Amino acid sequence: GHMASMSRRRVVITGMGMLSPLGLDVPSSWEGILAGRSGIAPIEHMDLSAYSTRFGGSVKGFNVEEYLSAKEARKLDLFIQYGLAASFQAVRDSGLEVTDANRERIGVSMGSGIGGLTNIENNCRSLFEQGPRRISPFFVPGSIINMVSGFLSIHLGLQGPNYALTTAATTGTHSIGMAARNIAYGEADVMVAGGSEMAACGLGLGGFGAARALSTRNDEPTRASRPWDRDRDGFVLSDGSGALVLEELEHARARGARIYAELVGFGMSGDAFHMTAPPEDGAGAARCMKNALRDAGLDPRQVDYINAHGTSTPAGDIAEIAAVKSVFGEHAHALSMSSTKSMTGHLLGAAGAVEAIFSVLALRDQVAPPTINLDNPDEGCDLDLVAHEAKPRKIDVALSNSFGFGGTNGTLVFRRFAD
Amino acid sequence: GHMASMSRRRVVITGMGMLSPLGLDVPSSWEGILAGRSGIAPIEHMDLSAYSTRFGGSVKGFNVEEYLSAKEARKLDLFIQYGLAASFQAVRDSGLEVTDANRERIGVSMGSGIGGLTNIENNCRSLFEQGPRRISPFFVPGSIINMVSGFLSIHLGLQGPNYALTTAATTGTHSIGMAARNIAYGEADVMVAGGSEMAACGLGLGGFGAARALSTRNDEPTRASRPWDRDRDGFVLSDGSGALVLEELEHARARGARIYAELVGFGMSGDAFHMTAPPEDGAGAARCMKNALRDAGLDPRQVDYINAHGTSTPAGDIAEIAAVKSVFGEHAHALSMSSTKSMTGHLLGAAGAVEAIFSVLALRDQVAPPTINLDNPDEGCDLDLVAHEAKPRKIDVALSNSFGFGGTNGTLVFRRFA
Amino acid sequence: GHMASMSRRRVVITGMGMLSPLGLDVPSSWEGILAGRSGIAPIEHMDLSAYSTRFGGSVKGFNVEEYLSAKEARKLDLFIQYGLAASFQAVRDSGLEVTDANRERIGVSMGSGIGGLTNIENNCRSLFEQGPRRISPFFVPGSIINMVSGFLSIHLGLQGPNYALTTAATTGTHSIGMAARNIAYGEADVMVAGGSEMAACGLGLGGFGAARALSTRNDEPTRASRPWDRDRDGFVLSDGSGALVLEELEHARARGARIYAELVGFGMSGDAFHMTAPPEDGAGAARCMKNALRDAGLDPRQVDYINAHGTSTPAGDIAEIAAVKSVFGEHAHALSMSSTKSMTGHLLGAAGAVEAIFSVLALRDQVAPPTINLDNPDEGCDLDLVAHEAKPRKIDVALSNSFGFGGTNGTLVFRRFAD
Amino acid sequence: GHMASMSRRRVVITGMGMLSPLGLDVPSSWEGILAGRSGIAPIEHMDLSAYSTRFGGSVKGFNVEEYLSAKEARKLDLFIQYGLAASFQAVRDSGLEVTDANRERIGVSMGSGIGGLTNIENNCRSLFEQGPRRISPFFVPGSIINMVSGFLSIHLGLQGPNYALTTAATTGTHSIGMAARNIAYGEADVMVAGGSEMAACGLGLGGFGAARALSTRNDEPTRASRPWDRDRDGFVLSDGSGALVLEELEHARARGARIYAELVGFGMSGDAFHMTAPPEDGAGAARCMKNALRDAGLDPRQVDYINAHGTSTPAGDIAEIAAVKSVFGEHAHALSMSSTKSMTGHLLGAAGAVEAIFSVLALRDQVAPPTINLDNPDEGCDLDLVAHEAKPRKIDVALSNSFGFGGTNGTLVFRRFA
Repeated sequence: GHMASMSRRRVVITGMGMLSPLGLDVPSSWEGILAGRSGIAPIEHMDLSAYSTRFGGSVKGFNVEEYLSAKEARKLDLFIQYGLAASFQAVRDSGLEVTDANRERIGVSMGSGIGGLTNIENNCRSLFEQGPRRISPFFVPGSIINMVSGFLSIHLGLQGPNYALTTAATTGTHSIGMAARNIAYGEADVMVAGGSEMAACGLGLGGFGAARALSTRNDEPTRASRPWDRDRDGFVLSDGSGALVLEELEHARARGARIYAELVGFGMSGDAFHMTAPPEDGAGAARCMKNALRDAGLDPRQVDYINAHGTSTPAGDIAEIAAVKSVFGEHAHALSMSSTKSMTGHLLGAAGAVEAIFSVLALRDQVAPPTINLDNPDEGCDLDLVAHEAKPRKIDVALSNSFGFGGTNGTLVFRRFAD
Repeated sequence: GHMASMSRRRVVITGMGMLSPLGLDVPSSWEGILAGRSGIAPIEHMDLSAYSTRFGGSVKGFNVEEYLSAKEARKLDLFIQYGLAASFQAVRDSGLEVTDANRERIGVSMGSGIGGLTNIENNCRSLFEQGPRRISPFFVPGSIINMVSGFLSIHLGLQGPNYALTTAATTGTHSIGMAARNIAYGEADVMVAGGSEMAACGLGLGGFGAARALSTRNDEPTRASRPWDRDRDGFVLSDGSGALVLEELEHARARGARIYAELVGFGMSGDAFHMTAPPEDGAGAARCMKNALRDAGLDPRQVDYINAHGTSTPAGDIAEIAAVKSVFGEHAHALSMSSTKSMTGHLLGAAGAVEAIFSVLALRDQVAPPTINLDNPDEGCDLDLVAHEAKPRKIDVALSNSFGFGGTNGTLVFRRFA
Repeated sequence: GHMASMSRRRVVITGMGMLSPLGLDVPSSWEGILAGRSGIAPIEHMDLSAYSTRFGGSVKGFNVEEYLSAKEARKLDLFIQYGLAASFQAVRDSGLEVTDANRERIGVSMGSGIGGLTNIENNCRSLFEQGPRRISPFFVPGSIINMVSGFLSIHLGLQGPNYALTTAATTGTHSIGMAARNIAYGEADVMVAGGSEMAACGLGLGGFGAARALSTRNDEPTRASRPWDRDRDGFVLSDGSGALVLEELEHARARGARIYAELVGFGMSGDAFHMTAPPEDGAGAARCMKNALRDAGLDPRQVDYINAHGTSTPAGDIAEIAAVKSVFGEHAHALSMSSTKSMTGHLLGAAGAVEAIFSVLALRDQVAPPTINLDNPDEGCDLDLVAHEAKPRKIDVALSNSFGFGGTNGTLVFRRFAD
Repeated sequence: GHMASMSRRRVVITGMGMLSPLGLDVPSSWEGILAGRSGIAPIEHMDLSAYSTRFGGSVKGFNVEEYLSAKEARKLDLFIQYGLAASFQAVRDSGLEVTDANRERIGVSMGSGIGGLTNIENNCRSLFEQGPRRISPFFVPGSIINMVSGFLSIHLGLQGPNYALTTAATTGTHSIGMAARNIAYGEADVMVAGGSEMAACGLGLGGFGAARALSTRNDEPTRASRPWDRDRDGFVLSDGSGALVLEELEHARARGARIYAELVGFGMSGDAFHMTAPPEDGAGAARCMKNALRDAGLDPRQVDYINAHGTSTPAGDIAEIAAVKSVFGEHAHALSMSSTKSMTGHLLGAAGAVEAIFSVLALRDQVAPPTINLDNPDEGCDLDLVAHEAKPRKIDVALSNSFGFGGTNGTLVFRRFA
């Protein structure tokens, strides 16, 4: 397809790392996904008695000192600490040895939807109570979104392309796709790519609550996230990070890397419709998926698994069903599609990264993760949405969808790598 | 070069738009740049007695009603209003007509370094004084960084690739280079690319002041920004936006577009050194410029003009001189390099977009804009830095450099088009 | 020793701040100390063409607006501006959050040797030329010595014990030692203590010049301050400030404070000998150091480093050698003693504060700062005086000595804190 | 109380010395205090037509040759001569014999608020009219505040702790309390402690005048100082000194010393409010008195006499009434409180030492000295302020308050010795 036509340089995944509401690493998170475990709970880290939503997907038991000194960590917003944890895990998982001979060829693209909201909140309190002199000196470099890419490159000595995306739900999906573009173009041999988020502060839960975006099912938080279910009432805000080591194929082979999967395509579109609520036909999402398949040189009939956007929103969920039916026709009923957000909630800038990882693991393990809480599928939601329980099945090709605020769409295509 | 080797699809600039401390459009800004005028003044829009820095580069007399309904505008942070203004100007300037036939082929990549800080500060006040149910419903959609790309795409019906960079000083440079990559790769025929910033709130001036990053020359704000001058004492915080319509060459030719210049190379690197100060030898900046020249298929001797990063910081300015000397050797004495931030201050996420525009206009007008305030060049700062006054000269190739917090580097290469 | 016998409440250092001739903060000053850099230069801030000494240790590039508004600062003598800058730095460095629950427990003891000499000079000029009605209304509250403690308590809301010492060279050493007494006694949990000076006006340089107290080595000001060198010819007048946050140990531990060191003893004596020239045997200084060691429960053999008084005076320097030989016997040859005044000059009321800080940093970094310019040690000056270059070495215990006009002696004892 | 809990070592007063506007020693001053005599008069010792205040509390007929050679004296500012006179009087009164056996155990803590202002003004004149080489060689050593402690230690051979406080009105109170701390802690057995002031020069009367801090009642100087009177218009500047020999009790007992009273508590606080005016509720003063009572192990109902700060200022006087009412509740109407500054004026750095002496003599003689000039008590000034005339009464416990510029507070607690 277009990717292979534009460069002979193929892109594979050789390392993964994650923090999620289900685990402090990939295997612990994935065990929870396959078991249909919810990571959603009442928030403990702050008092939400005055808030309309008092629950979400928190990282439980994170220890930044597994990754950084206490002193290094005090300077850094949680979204940075999370993105470094995922990145360091991914690089360790890859087995790559960074040297003087390769450091220029290794870059970073780690993004965030909202970035350092907690630090911004803490410094505004200092500003209003005591004045600008009590703002932290580390406020800017500890809070701006590109500092995951910055600090990761400083800690590991990575001198390749260095940047950060910020596209809401699509952040992690653009980051990975544009990192694959760098490698195939020849600007890098390796990229650490993905995203991180920690928006569970007063401003984040309050801001999404004021926009009426969030589920308010406080009495049963594990049932709140119910993509395609007729009783859904908005998304669950979740925290964490995902990172993937992307690598040119011959570079991976020459060092005896373990290859999880190949990244064979990347599609994008804009809805040009509305800030939050996509068109009911999912026309934009449909263009994005077709662009991704043409990029990969795949026919729709070759797709086995879709890791949906599936945020548990009235407008969003049904648009995605329509887009899949448009792109896949009869094959819509043969593929499996699931929303892992049923278990993790919506990790916003990290969603696309953690979901790329789940898509790769679906290929490794030949199993479609479930959509939990899909008790009463809404009108039209009659596909195999892997309701309730994991489904073992053949998976050669897995898509990951992200349809983010502003109508910004991205789709990744992963495929088994034979070796 | 590498870009030509990877795709036959050339990328040209067909439209430009801007808000800057020097003007409310490109021509008014550029007239200011060539006259050596300062856009820096004491900040009027808030009170700053408790701050060590009370001046910056403001956008003066912005009228959002030239671009949006007063309705639409009320919901949006100034960085979004600024981004939209530059974007709309660039699309108007391009002469491009969006139709059902091409809308899937036109995308947007508008970034910001810090985004909707004013809105975040105002909503934090509501939260602390009155609780979370008094936060504005418009807070998230009117504040998050990708809403410039989102709102532009909705208003103009653009259905191509849609995303947003956030790379501090490098934002506008990455936004433009990665948009050019999209077009050359084939996933768009047109992109609107650039950045915007309005970080002059208490958190912004306060935050950069707490880091001791800003000039504190309150008595003489127009002399504060003095890149490579021995008495520089940090950067000047500025507001604005820049946007460029990038276009595949056959698509531009087919509609009889006016072509300002060609985008021939884009280079990136990471210092992997320090969170804010570059290495003294500018090794990262040097790698980044070499990568961009190699992308463009240019020998260093083919470069005429460099629009510097040149933020007026002690460590940053001298590293860029070291990097240019490293890359260019004896040719470092033949090219002209200037920092327009001497006049504009540092527009952070918009710096790379307004300076790309300044680079393209240097090619159009065959003139190197000045580095004003360069009274006493520091030790080793002995290049043609176009001190004080614009220099008419031959300019076939113009570079634009951005060396951002975290050591993130980007360079663009523009060339005269035929 | 006596301190531990009189109270179970231990005193630790959790924050430090400084203005000196070597830097506008602690790390910049300390980098200069360890490099053997001189901060002494011809004075620029006034015309000294008619003066016998034209050089000193000035604060270079101070920006009061990093700490106060222009309008607030205009009312305050430079010695006050300097003391507030050091105090605000120390409190920020401590990370302590001042609240309604603790403000009564936080006090201030910031002193000065001479206080508001510049403001007094400017107001005398107004008085003699225009009469008493042109004296500034802020002249008293902007000039009297206790107004560093006053303004610091008003700005930060500190309601604990509030006072000011004035003991010439010993000012900063008494301020810190008596602040530690307050905390151990139970009168405070926290004290901001130290001192500040800006005596470089016509009256200060002229007054010390008339007393023949100052070096007149105008042709080579960086060589003027040469403690224990046979060619010394009096002290160098220097400006600046030092402040330390002293804190009860369990109070520091309970808030997760970073602890630099423990303040384990404080000694005092009077020479009862002479206004300026101590006895040749240093009998007073020797009693003061022994008092400090007995206060700390230390034997002389446990002392590793002494930050000397060492002002570069004929009588003073040799008295301190004698006192160290008397107190330490054979161990006098194993410890290291240095005068940082070789680099900073004599900061008078701030000396004891900046030198306490250097003693604490010698413990943090395990390095003895040099005595620069010690080219030809005088008769008897045969100890390890760390001549020329910093000396990395084991330092568990550091003393700071101040032997001030009137024969007023103080010694602080700092020791590593294990955590 | 806290002091007894922290050390078994009790502190007693065995000697007292004074210069005041009422006399050249303690019993002449005290005779004046008990007769309600004013020490305030037009200043003779300079000319004051250009000043809004031309009167104060001077020391009358001081003969330094009773204490020093005319040689020794010529080198010393009057504040030093005054501090030494009070110190020598206190040591004589104490009966203490300094020997080789005890000299290391006897220290000094004599403070001043402003120090050698007369000398600084005279040397400033030399500097301005004739240049820096006409400044006196005696200027620094005869002017800096710690030279009272320095010269006393040299003259009497005292080798104990040696220091000097400078806390405006609180100077003498801090000097005495912190000297008591030294003794109870064990770092001395004897301290000479107090303060001295001679600020009646052009800079002092001029400086306090420019701040509008002084009474301007030039027609009736003896009526100027009127604490808590509705027609008060600022303080009266006075000169002098006070010193007390503080002594550990077993040390006093062992030499058969005469013990005047015991020092049983010392309290401190900061207002953290304003540079010169206290909060109207006297919250800082209240905290300071409570701390002192808690240090002494006394219930408020055990207090019989308060020697007030009571400087005759609008904000200060009423804050102290509010603080006493807060601390003492219904007992505020049973105790007697007076301001001896009604007679002495404000001795600034010496106020705390002379008033400590007055508190001790109130215990000795069982009499509350008067607040003279208290003709028309202000709104809410309805306590027993001992208006007009001394009041014989039972006094077991006497407080002395000092509430100084910068909001620095100190209270001493004295008790009859049993």
